[PDB]
Amino acid sequence: MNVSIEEFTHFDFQLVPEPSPLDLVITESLKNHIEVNGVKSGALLPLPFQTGIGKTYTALNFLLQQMLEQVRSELKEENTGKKSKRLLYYVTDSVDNVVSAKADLLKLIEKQTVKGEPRFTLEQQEYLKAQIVHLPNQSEQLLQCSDAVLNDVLIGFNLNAERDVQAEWSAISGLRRHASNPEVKISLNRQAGYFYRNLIDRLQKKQKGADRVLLSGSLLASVETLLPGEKIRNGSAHVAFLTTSKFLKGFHNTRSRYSPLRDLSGAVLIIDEIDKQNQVILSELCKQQAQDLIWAIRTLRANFRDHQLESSPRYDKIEDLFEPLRERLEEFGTNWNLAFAFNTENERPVRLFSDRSFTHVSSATHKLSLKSDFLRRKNLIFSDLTRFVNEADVIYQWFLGTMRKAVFQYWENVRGLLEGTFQEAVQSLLTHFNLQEFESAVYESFDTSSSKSYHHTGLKLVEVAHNQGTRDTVNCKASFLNTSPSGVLADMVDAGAVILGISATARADTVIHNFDFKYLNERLGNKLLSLSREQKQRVNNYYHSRRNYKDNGVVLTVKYLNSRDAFLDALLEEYKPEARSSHFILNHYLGIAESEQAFVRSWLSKLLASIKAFISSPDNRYMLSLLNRTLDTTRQNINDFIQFCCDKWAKEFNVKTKTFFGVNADWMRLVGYDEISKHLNTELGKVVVFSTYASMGAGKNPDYAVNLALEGESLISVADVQLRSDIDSIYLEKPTQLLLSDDYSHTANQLCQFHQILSLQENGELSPKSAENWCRQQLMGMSRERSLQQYHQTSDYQSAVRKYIEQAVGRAGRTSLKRKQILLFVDSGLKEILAEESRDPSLFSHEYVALVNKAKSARAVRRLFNLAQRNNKDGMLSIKALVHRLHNQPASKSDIQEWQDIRTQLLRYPTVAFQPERFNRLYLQSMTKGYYRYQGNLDGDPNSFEFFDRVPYGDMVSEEDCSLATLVQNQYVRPWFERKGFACSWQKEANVMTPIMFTNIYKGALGEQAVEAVLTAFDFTFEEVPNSIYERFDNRVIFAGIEQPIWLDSKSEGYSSKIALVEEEFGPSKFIYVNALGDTSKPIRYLNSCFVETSPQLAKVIEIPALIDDTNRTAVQELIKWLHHS
Amino acid sequence: KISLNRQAGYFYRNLIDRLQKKQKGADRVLLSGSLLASVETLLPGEKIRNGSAHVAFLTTSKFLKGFHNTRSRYSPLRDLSGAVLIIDEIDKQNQVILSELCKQQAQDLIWAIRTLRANFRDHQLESSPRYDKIEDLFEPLRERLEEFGTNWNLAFAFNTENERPVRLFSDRSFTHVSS
Amino acid sequence: FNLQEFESAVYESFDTSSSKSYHHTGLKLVEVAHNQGTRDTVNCKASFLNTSPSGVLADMVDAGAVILGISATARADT
DNA sequence: TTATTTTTTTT
DNA sequence: TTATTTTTTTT
Repeated sequence: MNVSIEEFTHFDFQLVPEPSPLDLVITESLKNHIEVNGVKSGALLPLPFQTGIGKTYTALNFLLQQMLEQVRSELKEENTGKKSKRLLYYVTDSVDNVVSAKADLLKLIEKQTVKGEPRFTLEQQEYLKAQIVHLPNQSEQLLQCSDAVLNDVLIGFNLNAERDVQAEWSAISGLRRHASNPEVKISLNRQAGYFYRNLIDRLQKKQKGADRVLLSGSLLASVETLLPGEKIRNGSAHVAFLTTSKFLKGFHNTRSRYSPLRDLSGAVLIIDEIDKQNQVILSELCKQQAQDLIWAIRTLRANFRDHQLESSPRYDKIEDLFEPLRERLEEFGTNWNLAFAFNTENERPVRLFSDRSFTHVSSATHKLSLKSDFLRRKNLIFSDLTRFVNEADVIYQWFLGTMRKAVFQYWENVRGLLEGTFQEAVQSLLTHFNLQEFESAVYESFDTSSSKSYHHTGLKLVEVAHNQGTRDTVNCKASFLNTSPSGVLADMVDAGAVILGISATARADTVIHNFDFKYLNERLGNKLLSLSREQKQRVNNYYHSRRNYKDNGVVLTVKYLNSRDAFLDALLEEYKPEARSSHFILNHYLGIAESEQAFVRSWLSKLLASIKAFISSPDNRYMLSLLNRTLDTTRQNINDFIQFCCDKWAKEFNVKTKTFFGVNADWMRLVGYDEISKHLNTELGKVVVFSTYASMGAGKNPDYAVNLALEGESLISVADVQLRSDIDSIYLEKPTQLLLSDDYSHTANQLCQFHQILSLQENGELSPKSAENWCRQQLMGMSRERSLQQYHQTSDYQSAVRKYIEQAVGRAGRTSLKRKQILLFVDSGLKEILAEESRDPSLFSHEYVALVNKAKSARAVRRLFNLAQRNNKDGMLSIKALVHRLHNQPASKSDIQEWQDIRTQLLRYPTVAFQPERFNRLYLQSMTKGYYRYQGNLDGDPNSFEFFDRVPYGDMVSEEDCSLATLVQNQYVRPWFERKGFACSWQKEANVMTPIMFTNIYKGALGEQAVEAVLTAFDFTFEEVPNSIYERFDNRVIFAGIEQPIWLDSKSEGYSSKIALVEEEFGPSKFIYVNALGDTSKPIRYLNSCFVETSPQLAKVIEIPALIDDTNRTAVQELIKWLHHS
Repeated sequence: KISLNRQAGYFYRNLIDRLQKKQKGADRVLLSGSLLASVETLLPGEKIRNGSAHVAFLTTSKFLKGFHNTRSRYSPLRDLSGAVLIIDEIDKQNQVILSELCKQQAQDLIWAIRTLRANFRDHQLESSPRYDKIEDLFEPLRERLEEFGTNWNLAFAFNTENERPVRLFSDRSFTHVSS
Repeated sequence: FNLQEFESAVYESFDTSSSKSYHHTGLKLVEVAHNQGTRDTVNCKASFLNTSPSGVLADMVDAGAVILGISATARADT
């Protein structure tokens, strides 16, 4: 039925079910959020609920409350008209869970009862179910649509008429009937996808124009079944279930591909298994295709010489946007001789990598130069460029940006006469400029100091390789990340989304396998919500109520298994008593090369020892083995030997054993997930399952139906709440390949690798030195095992390993019926890693706590030291670039202002209690408040600096080493500072300014402020040094209306060269060199240009040793006179 | 069958692409014995190219499009010297050849000339003895493009001033017609 | 020359008084129409026949082929 | 030295 | 006025 909202007119929105503790926790925290800025404000709420406490039930119940609240609102806001819908999403990585969760929500709508009566009437239940929509990938979306619906759509849009549609749809309409063959399914899926693209292309093509069919009734219902997004666009539906990858790619409606990230204002957005989404988003970012810069710039240069836009009022204003760009291209092409193609002079690849600050690296060891050989009309790359690449860039991006500005400019112009103008704008502009090749990149451009952080500046990777089929021309295929998955998540919050991250490990302290919650905490501030200690305690109590292991007498046994070589040798030679030796058997019968045999032994002995202990246990029947690797037919020899050992212990212990080799995910989906449960329901023998961590993260509730006739002796209810039971013994092989890697292409894999390296550097997990070596060796083709070397030395590796162990034993813990005794066999390598666990254990699973407590029964400092070097390195290379750009005569306004801003910040806030957002890495965090020690060469290598403890003797940055407290005692400077608000004394805070800032900027600026302070009261008037000589000197000065130019530098032939440079463009001038603080008794010196002493009438230059001892009023007076002698 | 046919065609293209790619370069597998027989069953043109077979049965449309061997798409029209060539139902082939000729795709001349004009201003070939003589072939063309672009103001795009199509037709002599 | 767009046309160029006849001079047809999604720019999409099927057949003979045209109406006067 | 199995969507 | 059903191969 087309049920109207009026069915809820008598519904009592106050009649909520009794809330479980988790619902209270969620409601409380969102209430707190609303208080702290929260109305019309985003949030992010990581929820580390353990699996089996009722995570999904809680989240779906929450989502249901949001639906009821929306309906309640719409019954009353009709006084305000129909507002924009408040969309609700549920996203997760895996399709199997999106569909499962949707079905659970519908089931909940069916059977939710309050005071023992069903909460919703049938028209109500149809109403709510109408609001929910589900958005699969295109191909499956097509295959869901019945033939009648799709034929109705084809008729309604008259697309029934044209041949290609009919042939294609006929073929697809056929294959459905024999899709029972999976092979048919594969072909059908691919073909259906292409059809869905073409079809929806034609629908929305007609819909944009006047050819649009007015949708209503049966045709509307047919389309809304074909295009579920149409229900959202027209407001029929407002709850959407979709995977993360669909969510990132957006989904079609009848007009255009609506993309949810662009429109999050007020959206509520439940993300299940939130930490897994870091990888999924990353896998989306790394798919970005490279653009050949050589081709791009030469094309732009060529086409922007003559090509003109028409002058008509249709787009009068646009062409002026391009004059700067056009001029830049001519300058650029003349500089680099873009007429000539490019070549190297060839077996090694040439690659460049850079984040966009301080971590620049190149493959070739020496400097890469690029010189035009006019005798060969070709630009050659030598080894003795990076500047050329950086400029071929920025011009390219500027082109895309100017394209954006011009397109919505054209939108303004035609609005003077709705998205339908977008495509005609882009094509009109590219056609006039004849730049039609770029149309793909132009479209993708729309979709793809200050707080500095990697997570929103990303990285840049450039590869130079010969074009296909040539030996004389190379391209520059630049690849980019503008952001990192944590940057995307923070942007989603800043656009106002409310995100709930339900995941048992949502706050794992890793930055590879989770978002960077240090960054998110910093950027979001108090929008990153968190569970108060009260709430965590309450959730812990509830968890104990649901899974009270202790009071019902469940015993958790943990043993750590070493390699036991003699044990393996005995069993192996029993498997082959006729053979020579055990290692012979590994080589001969098992196929293990002796290069691998030591490793395979250390592995297999632990596995077999765990198995034997399982078989000996009386009560246990269900052991799950989690290996890194799949024991399948490609390791069938090992399977046979393991089967032999199982048989031996089966006979010896007089218990039957069933072995499931090869339990990988496709086996689970296609063949045999259930009969492990069946075998538990029907037989007395024990079951051993061999599987992997990967094949269980994506996998069902690994449980079985209790057959009390077989197992009722060993099972207990552990809950105080169909009888089901779960895994009773687990073997946990140490997780191995923990670095992420992308299979999409070699380019995307490289982006994944560099993202991981830079993210580890971002946290201070790696010092900048280690991060550069790792980045470099990635350019030079690091082997995957040496990348794993580099990663294993971090502590982030420890946290990622503990994440997998915590998730593994959580997944096995769902049911509330347990054995008396649970056996946990852990690889001995995990003993130390688990021993290091130190987080608050209040939300852990009971199994994990057992693992930790058994292991223990036998780094912020490091992090802080590395971040000190990173902040110092970033300050030092950024100041070098900035100062060089000031000498890049003339200085831009922005550089000038940023220089004064840095100086003002350092003067006002030499220390701060919290690292400020806007100047986050002028400062470094000290282990000692107010001052710290460092050692390093400020002209030297930034990677070599060492700090607080590791340099007990070295330089010190402190209030005392800048003589500030001496300085402010002067009766002239102190009013000046206190008017300016500069800190006359350093607050003893943790965050202190970095050494490069201290030596280069702060002392210099402090001296300049002091000299201006004293001299101003003697009528010296100071003005900003003109932009044609900026910071070549400190201040241009006017005393008492004396007309000749005056110049200050504050603390000989080169300095004479600056002097001559000044007097070339302001004529004869007076130069004053003064140290603000020092010994005022020393003599004033009157100097020539070459700093040689001469008469005051000849002295263009004066050197003053000290103004402050006490004011050196004397030196002021002879300075006044020395000007008088002009 | 319909889906299988289309899919098999695309696979055959990609596959033979990779075979003859390797065969052109030093990566070429030396064909002999069972591998040769297997390829010659996959690529029947290989029997002709290496002289195993010399009688070919094929439709006119295949004959016009040529057929692959292990190295390149041999096209029979280019190599007819001494070929004997039985055509059955010869008069029907007029239509079939015509249907092949009419498939020729149009080239946008405005885009083509503006692209040529733009790129042939500065762009130079390298002077090395690898291809010493070539660049002199282009000086007349380059000069013509500059003359042409100046004559017709190719900087400016083109427009009419719109409901009727504008079409021109000409054989290349005396039967010129315009819409 | 940075003319990489033309690579398709360059490849197809290899494959595709005096005695005057249509059959080997062919025809030329040019259509001028607005580019997709614009109202201010037109293209000139030229189409060509260099020859006619009788011209192709005569070229095949001139390259030395020996052709047997078995057909019950091989010399229909059309 | 370290030692694998994995998802999703679109062209 | 004239008044339909058709093949083949490749991208």
